[PDB]
Amino acid sequence: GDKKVIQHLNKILGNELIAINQYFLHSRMWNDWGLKRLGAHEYHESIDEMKHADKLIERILFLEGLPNLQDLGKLLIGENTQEMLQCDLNLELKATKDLREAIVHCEQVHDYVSRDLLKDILESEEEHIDYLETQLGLIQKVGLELYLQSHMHE
Amino acid sequence: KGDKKVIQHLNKILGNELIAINQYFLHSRMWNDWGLKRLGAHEYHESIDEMKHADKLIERILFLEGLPNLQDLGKLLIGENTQEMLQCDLNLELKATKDLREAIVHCEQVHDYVSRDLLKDILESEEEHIDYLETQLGLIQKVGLELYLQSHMHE
Amino acid sequence: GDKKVIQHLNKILGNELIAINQYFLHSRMWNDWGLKRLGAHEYHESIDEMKHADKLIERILFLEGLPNLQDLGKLLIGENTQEMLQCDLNLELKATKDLREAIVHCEQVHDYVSRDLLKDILESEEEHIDYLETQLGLIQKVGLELYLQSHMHE
Amino acid sequence: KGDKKVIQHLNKILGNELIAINQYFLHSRMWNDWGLKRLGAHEYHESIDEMKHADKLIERILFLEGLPNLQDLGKLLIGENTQEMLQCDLNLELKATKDLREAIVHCEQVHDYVSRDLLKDILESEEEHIDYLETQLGLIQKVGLELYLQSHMHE
Amino acid sequence: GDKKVIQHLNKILGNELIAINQYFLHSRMWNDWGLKRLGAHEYHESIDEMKHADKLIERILFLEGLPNLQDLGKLLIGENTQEMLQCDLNLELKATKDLREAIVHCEQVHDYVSRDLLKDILESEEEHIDYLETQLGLIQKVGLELYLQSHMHE
Amino acid sequence: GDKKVIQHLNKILGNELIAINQYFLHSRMWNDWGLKRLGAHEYHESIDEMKHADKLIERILFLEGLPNLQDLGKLLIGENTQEMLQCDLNLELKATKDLREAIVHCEQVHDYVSRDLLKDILESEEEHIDYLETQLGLIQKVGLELYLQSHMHE
Amino acid sequence: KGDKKVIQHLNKILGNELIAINQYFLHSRMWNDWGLKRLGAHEYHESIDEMKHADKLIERILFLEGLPNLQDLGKLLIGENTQEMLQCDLNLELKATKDLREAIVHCEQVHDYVSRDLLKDILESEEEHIDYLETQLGLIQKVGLELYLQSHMHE
Ligand code: HEM
Ligand code: HEM
Ligand code: HEM
Ligand code: HEM
Ligand SMILES: [K+]
Ligand SMILES: [K+]
Repeated sequence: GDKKVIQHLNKILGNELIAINQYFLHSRMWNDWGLKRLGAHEYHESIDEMKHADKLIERILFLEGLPNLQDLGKLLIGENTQEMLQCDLNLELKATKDLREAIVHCEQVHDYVSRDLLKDILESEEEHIDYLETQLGLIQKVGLELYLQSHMHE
Repeated sequence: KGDKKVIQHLNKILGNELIAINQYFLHSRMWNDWGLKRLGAHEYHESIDEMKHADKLIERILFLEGLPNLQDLGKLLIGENTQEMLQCDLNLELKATKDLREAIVHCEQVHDYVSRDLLKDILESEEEHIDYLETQLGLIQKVGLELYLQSHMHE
Repeated sequence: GDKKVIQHLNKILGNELIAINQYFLHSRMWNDWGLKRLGAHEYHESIDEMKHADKLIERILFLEGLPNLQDLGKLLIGENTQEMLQCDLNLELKATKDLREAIVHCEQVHDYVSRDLLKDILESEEEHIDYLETQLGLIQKVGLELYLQSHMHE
Repeated sequence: KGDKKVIQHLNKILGNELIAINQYFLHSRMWNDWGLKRLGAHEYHESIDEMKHADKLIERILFLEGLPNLQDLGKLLIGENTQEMLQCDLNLELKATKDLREAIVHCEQVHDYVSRDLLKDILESEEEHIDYLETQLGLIQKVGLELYLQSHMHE
Repeated sequence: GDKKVIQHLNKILGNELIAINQYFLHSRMWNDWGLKRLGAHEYHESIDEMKHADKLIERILFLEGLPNLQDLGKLLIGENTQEMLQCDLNLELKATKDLREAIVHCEQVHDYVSRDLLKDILESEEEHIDYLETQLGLIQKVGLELYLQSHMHE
Repeated sequence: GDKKVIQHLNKILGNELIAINQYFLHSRMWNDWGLKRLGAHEYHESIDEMKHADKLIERILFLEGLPNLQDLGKLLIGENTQEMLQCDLNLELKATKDLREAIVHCEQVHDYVSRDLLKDILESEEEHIDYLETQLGLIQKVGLELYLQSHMHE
Repeated sequence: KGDKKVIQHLNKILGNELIAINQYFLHSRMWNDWGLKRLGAHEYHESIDEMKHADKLIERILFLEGLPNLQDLGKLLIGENTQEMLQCDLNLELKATKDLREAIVHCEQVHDYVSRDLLKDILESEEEHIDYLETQLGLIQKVGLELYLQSHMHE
C-alpha cells in the first residue's frame, strides 16, 4: 500500500469523523427544538458519514495501514438553524477539497480502486452540498420563520 | 395526401409543442434545484404532456404524407423566479391556443375533421394548463409570494 | 462550477437534444412504414437520450450554470432505413468525440463527479454504436430486403 | 323527426358499411384459404369493425325516425391476389371517407351535432384502415411481394 | 438541570465516544484477519455504545446542558486478539466506575430519571464485562489457537 | 479501436485464461482431498474469472480486434494448500500489475469505457488478494492443521 | 490406482474439451457481435456443455490419482464466417468422437467400466452436437445462406 495513499485515506477518515459528530449533535439539537424534519434529515447525514468511515477503515486495513480514529478535528457547531447549516456547508467545502487532492495522488500512483472509493464519497458529499445550498436558498426565498415552520413536522 | 395548409398548421402547432417541452422541462428542473419540489413535479408532468401531444402531431403529419419539422426551435420563455416562470408559461399558452384555434378553422374549412379533433383535444389540455397557471398567479396575490412558495416546497 | 466544464456540459447537452429529435422522428418514420421493430427500438434510443439530457441539466444547475435548451443543431435525417441508420451512426461518432474532450477537461480541473456522469453517458453511446454497426453489418450479410422483413414485426 | 337529408346521408354511409362488411369478410376467408393467416385474421377484424359501425348507424336512423336500408347492397370490390385485395380495400375506403365528409358537412349545416359526432368517429376509424392499407402496399414495395406474403403466413 | 449531573453525563458520554471508536476499529481489525465471528460481535458492541451516546446526548439537551462530542479520550487499541479483549475490559472497568459515581450524585440531588438512564447503561456495560471475562477464560481453558479457530466463521 | 488498447485487453484476457484453469484445478484438488469449503470458494473464484474473460472478449470484438483464446501461459499449480494459496496470490500480483498498465494506456488514449471495465476487474482481483492474504494470515495465527480442519465442511 | 494409459486417454479427451470450450465460446461471441443472436446463444450453451464434461474428466482423473492436464491447449479452429465456423465445429467434433471411441476401447480392455461409462455419456453429447451441425449445414444448402442467417438473427 502506497504510504501517501494511506495518509490521504486517514485524512478523509478524520474529516468523516468530524462530520459524524457534528451532524449527530446538530440532529439532536434540532430535535430538542422541535424541528423534527431537520433533525431526521441531519441524523441520516450523520449515518451516511458513518458508512463512509467504515469503508475508509476497511480499505486502510487492506492496504496494511493503521486507521486513525484517535484524532478528532474541530466540530463546527452552530447555535441556530442558519448557522448550523452554514457550519455543515463549511465542513463539506473543506471535505471535498481534501477528497480531490486525495484522488489526484491515487491517480498518480495508479491506486485506481482507492480512487474509485473516494470518488463515490465525493459524489455523496456534493449531494450534501446541493441539499445545504438549497436549504440556505430557501431561507432567503421564504424567510427564516417559514423555513423553520416547514421543518417542524416530519 | 394531406391538404398542404393543414400540414403547415400541424407543423406550426408542433413547433409550439417543442418550445413548451423544453421551457417546462427547464423550469421544472430549476424549481427542483431551488427545493420547490411540488412545482418541480407539476411542471415535469406539463412537459411530459406536451411531449405526448408532439408525438400525436408527428404521427398525423406522416400519415398525411407531410414532413414533420423538429428542426426549427422557436424562442423559449425562461423566467428567473417563480412568478416570472409562471407568467412565461402563461404567455406561451396564450400564443399556443391562438394558433390552435386558427388551425382548427382551416381543418374545418377543408373537411379534415380528424385533424380538427386531434387539435381540439390538444386545445382542451392547453386550456386546462391556463386554468392552473391563472390559479397559481391568483394564489400568489391572495396569500403572498413567500407563503405560495412555502406551500410548494414539499411534494 | 468551472466555467469550461459548464461549457462542455452544455455542448454534450446540445448533442443530446439533437439525438432526441433525430431518433424520435426516425422512430415515427419507421412506424409509418410498418417497420415496427425498428420504430420501437429507435423510440427507446430517443428516451435514453432524454434521460441523459435530464442528468446534464441537473448537473449544470447544481454547478450554478445555465442550461442551454435553446440552440438546436442540425438533425441528420435519412430518407430510407440504411441512410437513417448511418445518420444515427454519424451523430454518435461526433457525440463520443465531444464526450472524450469534455472528460479530459473535467479530469484536468478535478471535477470527478462530472467526469463520472459523462463516462456513463459515453458507455451508453458506445452501446448505441455497437447496435448501429451491427445493424449495418446485417444489411451486408443478409441483404436489405431480408433485414427490413426482420424488422416489420415487433 | 330527424332531418330528411341527414337520414339519407346516414343510409348512404350504412350502405358503404354493408359493402365493406361483405368485402372484408370474403377477403379474410380467401387469405385463410391460402394459408395467409395473419392477413386473414387482420381482415376479419376489419369486417367486425364495419359491422359495429353499421349497428350504430342503424340505431341512430331509428332514433331519428328514419328507415334503415339494409336491402340495397352495392358493388363488392374483390381482388384475386393479395396486392389487388389490398388496393380494392383502399379504393373502397377512399370512396367511404369522401361520403363521410359530405355527410358531416350537412349534419353541421342543420345542427345535428350528435350525428356529426357519430360520423366523425367512423371517419377516424376509416382513416386508420387507410393508414394500414397504405403501409402494407408500401411494404410490398420495400421488401417485395414474396417476403411480404411470407411475413403473413403465421398469426 | 443540575450542573454536576450535566458534568457527570458528559463524562459518561466521553467514555461512550471512546468505546464506539475502540470497538469499531477492533471489529474491523478482526474482520481484516478473517476472525469474522469476533468482528461481528465487536461491531454490535460498538453500535450498542452509539445508542447509549444518543440517549446521553438527548438527556443533556433536555437538561439544557451542552453535549461535548469534541474531546475524545485515549483509545485502548490492542495488537492481537488477547490484547484487544483485555483493552476492552480495561475500558469497561473504568466506564462502570464512572457510572457508579454518576449515579451516586444523581441520587443525591434527586435526579431519578438521569439515575435510571445511567443504571440501564451500567447493566449493559456489566453484560459486556461478562462477555469479556468469559472470552479471556475460554482462551485459558481451550488455548489461544482453538479460541481463534472458533471465531473464524460467523 | 486503438491498437495498443486491444493488445492490453488481450494481455489481461491471457491472465484471466490462466486463472480460470489454475483456480478450477485447485478447486477440484481441494474437493478430492475433502477440503470442501476451500474447493467451493476456489470454484467461485474460477467462475468470476470466466465472467471477466467474457466481458474482455466482448469489448475486444466491439473494438474490432481479435480475441486471443489460443495462448495459455504458465499455470501455477501447488501441491498442498499453503502452496496453492501462495500460487494464487503470485498470479494475482502479476494480474493487478498488468491491469494498472492497461488502465494507464486507456487513460492516455481516452478509451474511458475500456478503462472502466478494467477498473471493475481490478477491484475484483484486489478482493481476491484480500481473501488470499487473509487465508495465509490465518494459517500463521491458528496453524495449518486447524486451518485445514476449518475448511473440511462447506 | 488408475491404469496409466486410461489416465492418458482421459487427459487426451480433457485436452479436446479445453479446445472446444474456447472455440465455441469465441464463435458464440463472434455471432453475438454480428447480431446473429440465435446462433450466439446456441453456441454459448455448447461451450458450457463442454465445460461440464471437462469438470467430470478432471474429477475422474484425480480420483484415479492422475494429474489433470489443463496446461496444454491445442489448436483452436476459428472460422471467418458462419459457414466456416459451423464446419470448424464439425471438424473438431469428428476428431473428438474418434478419440472418445479409442479411449472407450482401452477402458473396456482394462475393465475400467466407470471410466468407459463417463466417456460414453460425453460421446452421446458430442454426437448430438454433430447432429445439430450437419442439420445446420444442410439447412444452408436447402434454404440458402442469407435466409439461414436471417433465421438466426432473433433469439
Ligand atoms: C429537452 C428535451 C427532452 C427532455 C429532457 C425529455 C425528457 C423526458 C423524460 C425524462 C421522460 C421520461 C423517461 C422515463 O423516465 O421513462 C420522457 C418521456 C417521453 N418523451 Fe421526452 N424529453 C424531451 C423531449 C422530447 C421530445 C422532443 C419528444 C417528442 C417529439 C418527446 C417524447 C416523449 C414521449 C412520447 C415520452 C413518454 C411519455 C409517457 O407516455 O409517459 N420528448 N421525456
Ligand atoms: C348488416 C350486416 C351485419 C351487421 C350489422 C353485423 C353485426 C355484427 C355485430 C354487432 C357483431 C358483434 C361484434 C362484436 O361485438 O364483437 C357481429 C359479429 C359477427 N359477424 Fe356480423 N354483422 C353483419 C353481417 C355479417 C356477415 C355478412 C358476416 C359473414 C359473412 C358476419 C360474420 C360475423 C361473425 C363470424 C361474428 C362473430 C360471432 C361470434 O362468434 O360471436 N356478419 N356482427
Ligand atoms: C458520536 C458518535 C456516534 C454516534 C452518536 C453514532 C450513532 C449511531 C446510531 C444511533 C446508529 C443507529 C443504530 C441502530 O439503532 O441501528 C448508528 C449506526 C451505525 N454506526 Fe454510528 N455513531 C457514532 C459514530 C460512529 C463511527 C465513528 C462509526 C464508524 C467509524 C460508526 C458506524 C456506524 C455504522 C456502520 C452504522 C450502521 C449504519 C447502517 O448501515 O445503517 N458510527 N450510529
Ligand atoms: C478448464 C476450463 C473451464 C472449465 C472446466 C469451466 C467450467 C465451468 C462450469 C462447470 C460452469 C458452470 C456451468 C453450469 O453448471 O451451468 C461454468 C460456467 C461459465 N463459464 Fe466456464 N469453464 C472453463 C473455461 C471457461 C472460459 C475459458 C470461459 C470464457 C472465456 C468460460 C465462461 C463461462 C461463463 C460465462 C459461465 C457462466 C457463469 C455464470 O454467469 O454463472 N469458462 N464454467
Ligand atoms: K405556513
Ligand atoms: K424470411
